[PDB]
Amino acid sequence: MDEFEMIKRNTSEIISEEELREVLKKDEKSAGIGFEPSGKIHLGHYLQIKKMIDLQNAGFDIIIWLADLGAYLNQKGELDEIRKIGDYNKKVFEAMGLKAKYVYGSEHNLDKDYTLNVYRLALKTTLKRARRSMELIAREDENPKVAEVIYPIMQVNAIHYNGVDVAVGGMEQRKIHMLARELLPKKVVCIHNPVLTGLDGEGKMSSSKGNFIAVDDSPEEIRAKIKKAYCPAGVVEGNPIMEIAKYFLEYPLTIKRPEKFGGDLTVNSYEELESLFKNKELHPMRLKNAVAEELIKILEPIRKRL
Amino acid sequence: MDEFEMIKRNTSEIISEEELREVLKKDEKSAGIGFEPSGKIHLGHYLQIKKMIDLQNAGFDIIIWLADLGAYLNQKGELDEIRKIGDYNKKVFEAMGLKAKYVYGSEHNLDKDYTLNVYRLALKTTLKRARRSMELIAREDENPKVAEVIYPIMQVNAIHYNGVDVAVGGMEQRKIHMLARELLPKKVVCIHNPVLTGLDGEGKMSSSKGNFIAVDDSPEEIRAKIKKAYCPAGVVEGNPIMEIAKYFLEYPLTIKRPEKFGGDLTVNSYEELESLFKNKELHPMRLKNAVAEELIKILEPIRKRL
Ligand SMILES: N[C@@H](CC1=C2C=CCC=CC2=CC1)C(=O)O
Ligand SMILES: N[C@@H](CC1=C2C=CCC=CC2=CC1)C(=O)O
Ligand SMILES: [Ca+2]
Repeated sequence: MDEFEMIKRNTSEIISEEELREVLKKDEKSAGIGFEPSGKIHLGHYLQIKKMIDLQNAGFDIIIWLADLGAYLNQKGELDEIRKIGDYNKKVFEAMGLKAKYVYGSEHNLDKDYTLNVYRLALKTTLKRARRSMELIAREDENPKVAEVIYPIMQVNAIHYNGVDVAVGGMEQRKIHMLARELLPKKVVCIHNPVLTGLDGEGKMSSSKGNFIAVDDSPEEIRAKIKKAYCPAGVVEGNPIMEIAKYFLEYPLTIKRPEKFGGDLTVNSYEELESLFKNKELHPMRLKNAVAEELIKILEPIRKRL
Repeated sequence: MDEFEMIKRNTSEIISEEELREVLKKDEKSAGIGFEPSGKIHLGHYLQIKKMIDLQNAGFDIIIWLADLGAYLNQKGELDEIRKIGDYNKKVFEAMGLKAKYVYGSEHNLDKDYTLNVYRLALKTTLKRARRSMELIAREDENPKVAEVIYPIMQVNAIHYNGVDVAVGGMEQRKIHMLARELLPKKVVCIHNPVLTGLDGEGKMSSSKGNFIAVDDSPEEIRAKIKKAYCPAGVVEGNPIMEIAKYFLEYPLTIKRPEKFGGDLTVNSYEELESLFKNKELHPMRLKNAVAEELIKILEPIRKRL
């Protein structure tokens, strides 16, 4: 199906494709993703919002859950300062061309009936299971707090509370979402997107450890950031520059180079770019320059609307 | 930038890319291709019309030259019958969605001023050169006729007469088009498309040999013809089914396969299809069936309007 192909494109996994095919037959359907409000919104966020846009075009009503209370339980600061960031994040997400219901957790996460359901789920969730679900999400702490195990069941309940057919997130959301499928009466279809590699080649991209491209970065910031990113010749796996070409660039694409080096390169797909680089037919710096300029031409509509 | 990329896509050569860029700067610009009227219009023809549609979307005015007199000089029968076939070809080309100025050669090829220029060019064209330009075009004849060397002079003059900036044709047209660049006062930009391999892998796709997919073939004939086409596992060069996937199918596309043979296959681009087939991750059967069904869904709007 056309819709199914467009949804699956560039996903790490769908749990399950069979169930997703059933959701697509319905007349009304909805999908939700949530984010701990972040000071800088980077390509990691943009990749996921792109996936939410795909669902919108397939007839899904979209909810964005700004998990300000979740960020609080995960030691990201005080609530009023997280709300300020969440307002900015809502600004950015609309600039990406997503029109969705933007909901703040704290405005719904503390009502009488929501809280009781969290405690019902706490009866259903083992500590071991809750601990393991936060392995990739919990901010480091040498004395892990009780708030760390309340966080995942709150995320399970938002899925229940939102009534969505589809839950979207990064692969690090895998085990929390697997919990929601067991504990909630309705099984939710889970779409997980890949984790972007940081520009310095060490771990994922993230607001902390400045190894990211923000969607509102200036053309000068993007070039410099990409100029010095991790990118060994002939190396595709773990290469953040190739990931950006795979997930954000529009094809066909032209690499201009003098005839002394081969002449201009018309690249009709990402796979053709992968072949050129693997065969050392394209020097890393010419790769970086082209990707940076393309990215600038892709993030420009976002910059203007902000 | 994007216009040039769309024009160059799936061409064998452009003579020259530099000149083509100057053409794109003009407010008005025109392109011409001509066809000896053919009883069966097959994918070989469709490939070329697709390229004319690409030029149209880049701001080119399009001229289709139905070469009834050329087909006459090339031993295709009576002039009266050839013209009728050109009428049918004009319908087919319109059914392909090309809105163009359709011209019949004989309605222009016999005017006194046209003929006099034919003879001007005949002074400038050596016999050996005109004969060489027809190596791949002339119907086989062990007693070659004078009509064989008048044919290329008429095609050279049609370019001049049409006043086009761009001349389009198959790679077998390249010696004639290179002749026109030498003889005419203004160098014309030549865009050459590849020669499709016939379904039996034996040669070009020709109605004359019975190894083609007609754009009005029924789904049965398409399936039957493709089911028994040349398509060895792992062989891309010279494989007509891979060429059809390269030049006609829309990517990304999904190949349906049972889970005992891996499950559904998402193919982001032809280059990925190449890698999969080259490495024998996709069996010829699955390739052939997918190509036949996509092709059926591609030629179907053409089939109805006839
Ligand atoms: N785990 C997500 C943050 C989210 C949440 C946090 C707490 C509670 C409820 C719902 C949530 C939805 C998304 C991340 O890693 O940003
Ligand atoms: N040479 C092309 C057919 C064409 C022509 C043939 C004869 C005369 C004049 C103009 C032509 C324009 C295109 C082919 O090989 O089919
Ligand atoms: Ca602005």
